[PDB]
Amino acid sequence: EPEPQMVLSPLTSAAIFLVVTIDSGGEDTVRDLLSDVASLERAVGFRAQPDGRLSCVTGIGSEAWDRLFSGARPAGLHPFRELDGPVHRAVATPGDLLFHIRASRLDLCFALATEIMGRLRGAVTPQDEVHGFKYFDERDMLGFVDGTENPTGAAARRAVLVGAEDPAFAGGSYAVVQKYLHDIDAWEGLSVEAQERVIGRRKMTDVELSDDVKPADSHVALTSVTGPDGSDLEILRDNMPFGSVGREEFGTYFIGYARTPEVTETMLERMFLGTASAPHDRILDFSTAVTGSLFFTPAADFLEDL
Ligand code: HEM
Ligand SMILES: [Mg+2]
Repeated sequence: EPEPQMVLSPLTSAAIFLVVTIDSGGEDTVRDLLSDVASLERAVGFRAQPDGRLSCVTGIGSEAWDRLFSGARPAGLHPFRELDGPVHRAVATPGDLLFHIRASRLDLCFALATEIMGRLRGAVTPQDEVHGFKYFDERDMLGFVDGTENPTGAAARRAVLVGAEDPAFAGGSYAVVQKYLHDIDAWEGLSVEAQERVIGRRKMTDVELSDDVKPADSHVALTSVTGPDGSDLEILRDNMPFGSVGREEFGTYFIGYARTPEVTETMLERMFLGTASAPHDRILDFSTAVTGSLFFTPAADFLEDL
């Protein structure tokens, strides 16, 4: 059986997202680190178990894949597709490697990030570093509970893990990241009932709005997608708040895992380009994407065998 990376993590209250590019000539150093990342995760995390819940998911971008590896590629691995809507744009920004580091405490994330970046010094250039923290009641920076409809258990494994459709890459996943900044001043100008019509759920109690009050351009309406065969197309999210009070920077770091980028990209198209019923996702009137990258997160045994 292929052993996946810790894509399906228990709930964690802290994250570091590290996105780097590989410098010309840095390939050999990167390949050595990829074969050691699971060993480093154990070295940093074991002595803080069982409450540390430290994990690192490592992702490789399309262009980086072709620099690092020869032979067969994951079937759906391509650069993030830029979406140029009438009003809103999803930008593509550079990123060769993703380290999605999660734990119950920021210090465990930081210790592992330090070991990884120590091994990659001189081989990579940092593009993005975000220290994420969840609100004590799973709220995001818009004050809504965030994670509620994530798939769990068997449903989550079926939604996120590559299987027989791409058998050489079984146990992998596709991660799409986007750093969003929120216009909190504009958002806080709305009544709670208007905010609820933007999201599609009740703010305090997190109960979904009935189908007869839920707007067509609400977030939950546009990211609810069914396949030709009537099944829900699901992704696994672990959205993390971040920011800087002095710079008035209030953000949501979006990460969505799926067994094919097609599911995440269908949701992004509905959000950014809209549908018959909806010009675009109302969440984007208060949320600006400033990064956008796609990564393949290989099976753990793929990284071990380099
Ligand atoms: C802009 C920052 C984002 C924020 C603050 C945000 C926030 C939320 C919130 C509050 C919910 C409702 C509760 C729940 O998690 O089930 C939700 C649901 C969801 N979001 Fe977003 N989200 C963002 C971006 C995205 C993006 C970019 C995608 C997909 C590409 C996405 C996909 C989903 C999905 C699939 C659901 C569950 C819908 C359902 O089936 O009920 N989100 N999000
Ligand atoms: Mg402002």
